[PDB]
Amino acid sequence: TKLDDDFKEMERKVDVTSRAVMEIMTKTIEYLQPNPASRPQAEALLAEAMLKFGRELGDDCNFGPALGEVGEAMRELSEVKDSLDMEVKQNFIDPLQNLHDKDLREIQHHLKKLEGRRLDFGYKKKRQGKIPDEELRQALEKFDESKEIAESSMFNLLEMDIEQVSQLSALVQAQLEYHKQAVQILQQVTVRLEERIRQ
Amino acid sequence: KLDDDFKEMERKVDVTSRAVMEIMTKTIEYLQPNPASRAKPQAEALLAEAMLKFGRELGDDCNFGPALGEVGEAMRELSEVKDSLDMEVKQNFIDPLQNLHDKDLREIQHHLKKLEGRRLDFGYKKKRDEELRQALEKFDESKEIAESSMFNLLEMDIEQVSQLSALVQAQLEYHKQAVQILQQVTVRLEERIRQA
Repeated sequence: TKLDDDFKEMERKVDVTSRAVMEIMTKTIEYLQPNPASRPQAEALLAEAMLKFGRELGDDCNFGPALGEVGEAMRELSEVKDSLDMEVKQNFIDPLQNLHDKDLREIQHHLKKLEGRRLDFGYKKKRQGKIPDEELRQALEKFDESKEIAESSMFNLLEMDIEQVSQLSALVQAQLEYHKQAVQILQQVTVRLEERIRQ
Repeated sequence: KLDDDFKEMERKVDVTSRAVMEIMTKTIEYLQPNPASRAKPQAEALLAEAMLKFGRELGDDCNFGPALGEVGEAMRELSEVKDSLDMEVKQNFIDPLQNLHDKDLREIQHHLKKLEGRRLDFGYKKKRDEELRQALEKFDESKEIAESSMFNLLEMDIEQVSQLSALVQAQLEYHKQAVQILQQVTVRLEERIRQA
């Protein structure tokens, strides 16, 4: 008793969608935080070093003060990197985890029940004429009820896929905003170093 | 005995030395925060490739599949400008600072060690006079070699500022290129969302 080719195609797209969703989530996290114990920013740890050594050196000449300026720039960068991790967790990671825990999970449960009903009907078909026809009819329409529940769940997830595009757009918007802010921070510290070099 | 100014220069050289090392190490760890990658595939490129793979495997042209290709290629683009940053920072910031450590700062520790040698030479002859003063003249000579070394490093300060400047320039170029990459793919995703 073999499910149609259209049902198997939807089921395959649904399996790809689910695997994409988990691997993309994992890889976005590993991109945000390549350090496995982090999954303070690295830029903060650098900021602090530059700042402490700037202070230890004093305001006498030019290097100590430059370290204060660059140290502060790095601290700012870390503030905006911290906002990136938060906005990506909330708007990209969490929506995909929920997708996995709710919609993709219900589908898998639907496929499990369908697999059971399918085997039931398989069995009753072999008992054909030796069992009541009502008993065969029941296995048949129970199998059909399941097939329809599964197929409408898979179909809806596939037709609502523009929501996954909204999630991708959320990841990108957050990175865009982070990078734009980093440009402003660094443009400003650039001016202060160039001035300092020129005097 | 040493001028309070010689001792102050020595102090500042110590700090500069310790700053140079700590900051190199923290800059590297900021380019590559994963210790296992820090042996020598950036993280953006592994994301890019996952998105590209799943885009093509999905085999569905409604929305998600095409968008994965679009963002996949954006992520690979960011990967490339990140390569450039890592290379630029190593070349214009990390190497200049390792060179300052290996050459100038080493040279000053060598001079300061010779100077102590001279002190011990004199500090032993003090237990027993044209000689007890030929040694104090040798110390004095070593003092001025040491202090002209320290002086030159500290006075030429603006080179270190110039090195910080190269770290910033590399970061700024990187972030500017990341902005434009991300702007182009923002347009592709909005047109897609606009149809739906």
